[PDB]
Parts: sequence; C-alpha cells; structure tokens
Amino acid sequence: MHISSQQHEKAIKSYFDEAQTQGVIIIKEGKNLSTYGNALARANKEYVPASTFDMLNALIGLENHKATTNEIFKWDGKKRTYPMWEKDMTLGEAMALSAVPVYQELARRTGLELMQKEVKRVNFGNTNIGTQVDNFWLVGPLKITPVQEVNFADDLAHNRLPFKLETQEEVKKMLLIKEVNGSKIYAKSGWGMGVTPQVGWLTGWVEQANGKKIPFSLNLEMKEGMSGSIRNEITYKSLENLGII
Ligand SMILES: *C(=O)[C@@H]([C@@H]1NC(C(=O)O)=C(S[C@@H]2CN[C@H](C(=O)N(C)C)C2)[C@@H]1C)[C@@H](C)O
Repeated sequence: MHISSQQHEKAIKSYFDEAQTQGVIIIKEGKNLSTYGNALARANKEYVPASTFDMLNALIGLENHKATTNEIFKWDGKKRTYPMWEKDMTLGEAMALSAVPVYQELARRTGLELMQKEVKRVNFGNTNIGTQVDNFWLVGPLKITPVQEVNFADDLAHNRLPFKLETQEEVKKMLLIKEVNGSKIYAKSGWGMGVTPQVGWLTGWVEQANGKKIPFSLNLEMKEGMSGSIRNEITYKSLENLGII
C-alpha cells in the first residue's frame, strides 16, 4: 500500500522494456480499468484474438452440444506444427496445449452459420467472422481490443456471458494455469503468427484466496525468435508488483 503509483507504473513498463517488446496489461479491479506497460495506446487498438478465441469456441461448442468435457478428439495422424499436437485429446487438454487443429474441428462442427450468430450474440470484439469458419480468429476478420478482452475475461470470471452456468464452469476448469500464494490464475495465451506484426495475448483473471476475481489482459508484439514464456513472466511480475498475487 506504500508504493507510489508512479513506481508501480515504472516497474510494469520496465517489464515490457526488458523483453524488448511493446505491450500493455489491462487490469480490472471491480469496475475500475487500469492500463500499464510501455505502450499504453495499444489499449483500444484491435488485434486478432488468436488462441484467446479458444475460450469462446469452447463455450459455443459445449453449449450447442458439438462436444463434451470427456470426448476424445482423435489425431488424424498427419504431421502437425508441434509434436505435442500429434495425439488424441479432450477440449481441456487442447486448451492447455493451444492445439488449434482441435479447435478447428470444433469450429467445423459448430459451422459458419451457428458460429456467426453465436459470436454476434456474445458481442465479441468486432463480431465479424467472415466466410471461413476454421481460421477467422487467426488471420482476421475477427478482431478485438485489449480492453474488450479483459471485459470478456471479467464476464467469464463472473458467469455473466449468455451461456449456461454449467458451460461457463466447464470452460473455466480448463483454464487453470498457475497457483501462487493461495491465488489461482486462470488464463488463455495467444500468439497470432499469421499476421504482420505478430500479436501476443494472455487473457484471464486471478482468483484471490479471499474470493474476489481480478481480470487482466496482457497484449504485446511478438518478434519471431522470442519466447512464449515472456507473456507469463510479464503478467506474473505485474500482478505481483501490484500485490494482486
Ligand atoms: C494460438 O494463439 C496459437 C497457438 N498458441 C500458442 C501459445 O499461446 O503459446 C502457440 S505456441 C505452441 C503451444 N505450446 C508449444 C510450446 O510452447 N512447445 C513446443 C513446448 C508451441 C500456438 C502458436 C494457435 C492458433 O496456433
């Protein structure tokens, strides 16, 4: 409580400065939105959601019975970009591994028509998915702002999205990435590689010991030959600098 806001700002900026990237982390305490980082103006610019869209993809899928919690999506046995994707998995493992081929399977089962209306219903980002049901979150035209992303995380953390409570829980249980100091961090990472320049995301929330939920959204530029870890390390440093974890 004794650290100056000036100091918080400078430390969080330096986290981004030390990664030699440009980015912003938005944090929501209650209804108050706070913007940090070394590139504050990214806050209301639009980027592709990339794998962040998996969270909505899973909500849509599960709500409309295109899959279940336990269903095993079989690997077709073709080569994948990463060897860890060359196995059979649930939605939940696909979420942790960011296995897009699974989420494309789920997008295909949902179908363009049902995807468009469901993404209009949820009012996610710019809400346009175009005509290609299997890559619209990767190369456009679906885009969203860091502010919009943290508000979606807030919505999801609090069960406010227009989906069943069981659906929202099922997807939330897939999102645990770290336990720290009796705080749980639930989030989804994102690395849009099919856009110039590349966008990195880590969107989610901290659930504190006491019970309050603190949504955040990190968003930065990835320069190829940069580690995906940086998204986590910057987020964790920021949340700890602000005493959120
Ligand atoms: C989603 O944005 C894309 C995938 N998302 C991520 C990510 O968010 O980190 C990756 S990276 C992939 C997942 N874990 C692998 C890894 O770190 N090891 C090989 C150990 C790499 C994808 C680019 C999705 C749309 O492709």
